[PDB]
Amino acid sequence: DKWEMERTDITMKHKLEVYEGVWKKYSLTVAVKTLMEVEEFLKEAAVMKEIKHPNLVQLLGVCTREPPFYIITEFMTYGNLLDYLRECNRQEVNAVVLLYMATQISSAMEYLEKKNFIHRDLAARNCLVGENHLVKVADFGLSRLMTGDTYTAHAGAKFPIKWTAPESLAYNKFSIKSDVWAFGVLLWEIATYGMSPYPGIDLSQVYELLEKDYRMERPEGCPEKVYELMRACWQWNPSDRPSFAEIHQAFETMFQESS
Repeated sequence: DKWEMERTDITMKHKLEVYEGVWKKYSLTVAVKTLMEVEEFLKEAAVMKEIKHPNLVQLLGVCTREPPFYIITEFMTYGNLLDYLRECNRQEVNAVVLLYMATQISSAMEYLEKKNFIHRDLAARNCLVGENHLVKVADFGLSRLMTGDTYTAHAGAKFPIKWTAPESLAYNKFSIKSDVWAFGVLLWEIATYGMSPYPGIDLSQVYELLEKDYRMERPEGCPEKVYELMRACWQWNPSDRPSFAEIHQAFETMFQESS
């Protein structure tokens, strides 16, 4: 395999099983993860070989000959978007930046939508931040749509409820429209600067509240056009949610208008 590489070619710098390392022959700073369900992680890593986008965490190499196994990706200097938003200078990370980050995420998601991929865990915590408000979506659990629009997770799989769409909670069914729902919650996260969704709401009551058309309030300072998009993402019927092509077009327009 072109992706297979020499384990001695990576030097470990700092623990962040996931380390900050150096691809010595390229003098490049990388992120290396060291590996029962180990073979599942390598299958998930094999998916990453097929995708290439400026807003998706780049797979660079893999070590699958001897234990422990290495998975090598590009290194994202500022960590995850959740911790970033909470710890930032909001005077620097303003409305325009909030708009730029959503354009970057919807761009990544329009690509996956077109290439028939499913994310299944879209949250600010699974978005990585580079320098100058660069956002790349974490792509370490993608499911390819082999047949049909809908993926069915195995019975008895637990999900992050506050981000999971109603049909996914009720029937374990996942689609790009279920990623459109999770994207809406991520917009709320960006708009609130990493605040927890459905604040104070008992997890075991979220599904029944969504059934009766309960939706999160519009954050303070959140543009009406962006809340409308959040609300359009949270339609009960997956068919009624916009495409990621529709979402990215609206955000690219709003970020261009903002300039």
